Amino acid sequence: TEKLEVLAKAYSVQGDKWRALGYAKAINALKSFHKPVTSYQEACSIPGIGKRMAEKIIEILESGHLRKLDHISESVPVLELFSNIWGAGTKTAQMWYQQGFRSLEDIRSQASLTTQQAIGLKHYSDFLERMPREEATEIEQTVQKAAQAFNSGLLCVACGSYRRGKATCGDVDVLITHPDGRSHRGIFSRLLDSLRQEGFLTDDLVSQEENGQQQKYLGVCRLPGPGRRHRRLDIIVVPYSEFACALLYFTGSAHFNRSMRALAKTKGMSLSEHALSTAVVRNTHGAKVGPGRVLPTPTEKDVFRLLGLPYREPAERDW
DNA sequence: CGGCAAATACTG
DNA sequence: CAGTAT
DNA sequence: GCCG
Ligand SMILES: Cc1cn([C@H]2CC[C@@H](COP(=O)(O)OP(=O)(O)OP(=O)(O)O)O2)c(=O)[nH]c1=O
Ligand SMILES: [Mg+2]
Ligand code: NA
Repeated sequence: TEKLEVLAKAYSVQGDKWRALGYAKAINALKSFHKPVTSYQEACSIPGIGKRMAEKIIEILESGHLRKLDHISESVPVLELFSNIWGAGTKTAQMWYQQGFRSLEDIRSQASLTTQQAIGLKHYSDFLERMPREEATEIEQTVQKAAQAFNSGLLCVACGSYRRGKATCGDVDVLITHPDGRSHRGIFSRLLDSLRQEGFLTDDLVSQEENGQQQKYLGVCRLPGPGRRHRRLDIIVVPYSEFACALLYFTGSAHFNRSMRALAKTKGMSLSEHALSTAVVRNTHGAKVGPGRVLPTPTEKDVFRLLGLPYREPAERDW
């Protein structure tokens, strides 16, 4: 478990996403075994664990150490360091490494940075910190108030880890919509200008403001007063007809979403933040070829029901 | 062999 | 489009 | 990596 995690992270930072999820699944299994793995045959009996993983287990439980962990490239720690810069992923980290960069100082002084990456670097430490749930509330209220200021009808909901009831939040995810099914259009320009006027927003990461069909705003904010840190803010404005699917998507968790969408896929359906669809056509590779039909989903419960699944409260989706 | 814990939104 | 993000 |  504690040993299988080091490998999982290494593969993740190296770009082997599926192997990484493979390890993550095994680790999760071991963390829920009525008893500690005492034998190879026992390890193989657990779903999500096979000979390969079992062997490594039978080694850690015996040899006390896993030879694998002692052979992990020395580049990993650096790749992880670089990958934690907002806007930089595995490809950029590997490129910087190949170019001989080994520290953030190297990046600051020698690396070519995108506009997003420079913001990520400037707030490096802050972006790795999680904020108290209470601060998330304060941030949501700052956005809601600015929104209801020019349209008291607007509906604002804090989603993500906040809605799932977590004690701390990585960022604050605010969903904005309007019950009148029309007053949501082009409200990003007004809201962002307002939030900027009060100095709440400090940096923009993703915001297609030239597009009137802008769907999301990814940025950075900071509440007033001393002792405040820069916090990440994710805002999406959606049409009321998509409210249920958008809320479901934005609430997550990410793992929960992928599992739910995977289920829908096994039923010839498809689920996005826009809608739940049926009669979806896919090829042998599993890729979509036909769009299908959009199903009516007034509430999140409707989505679960149409999928033949028992409704799950947000805190029940913390996967 | 090859899909799996998906499906979609910006950036340049 | 490739890369990164939710 | 797992598994059909
Ligand atoms: C990353 C990701 C996220 N989602 C959904 C479901 C979650 C919300 C918000 O994402 P966030 O990373 O803030 O997650 P959050 O749960 O809020 O956790 P933090 O507290 O912010 O870290 O978006 C998704 O469908 N696919 C993804 O790959
Ligand atoms: Mg969040
Ligand atoms: Na990153």
